[PDB]
Amino acid sequence: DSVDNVVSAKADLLKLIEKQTVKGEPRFTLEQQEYLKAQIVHLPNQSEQLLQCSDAVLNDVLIGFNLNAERDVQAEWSAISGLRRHASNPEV
Amino acid sequence: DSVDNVVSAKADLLKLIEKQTVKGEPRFTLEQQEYLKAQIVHLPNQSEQLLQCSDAVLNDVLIGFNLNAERDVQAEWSAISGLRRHASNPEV
DNA sequence: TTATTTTTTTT
DNA sequence: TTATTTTTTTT
Repeated sequence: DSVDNVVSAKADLLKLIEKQTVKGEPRFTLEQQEYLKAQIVHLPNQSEQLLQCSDAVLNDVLIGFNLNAERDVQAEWSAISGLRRHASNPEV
Repeated sequence: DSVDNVVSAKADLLKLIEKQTVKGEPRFTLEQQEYLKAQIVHLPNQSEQLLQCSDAVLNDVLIGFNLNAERDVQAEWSAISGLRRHASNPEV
């Protein structure tokens, strides 16, 4: 039901992949551990999903789909790209 | 056409009401000057009109029309009442 | 051929 | 009679 537990449980799973040991030796090699962690995905609500994406990624997406060109996207994304930097205020 | 000139012209009119002199004496008494300035009004766009209103005034309005009671108003007005304090960022 | 930067307000 | 504080996501 709760986001706080979805994220907590996901982190515990990654931790378990890190530190699970059998006969006293760590169960997975590093390439293996990166493999399993690759398979897990987490799906927040849309707004938080956006705010997770770094500016480089989203700019890359805008370029790749040439959506960098049209005005409404650029104005909107500029405003959002800004507020991040002062999201420390809960009101922001 | 331009807001910068509407506000500039209004301020010049108030200044003229202040300092217009006839035969070397100031044309209007203080109660007169407050009278004329009472008659002038200025009508910005809606958003700036809101941001001019002090929190006390808008809270008084919300109370007088009991709109203080309903949730959407309070959430929205709280958010706006906040951002003002950090409107120094143009992005905000 | 001609050859840019622009304002305002509301939904 | 019974007697509150609550989460999440999208439009």
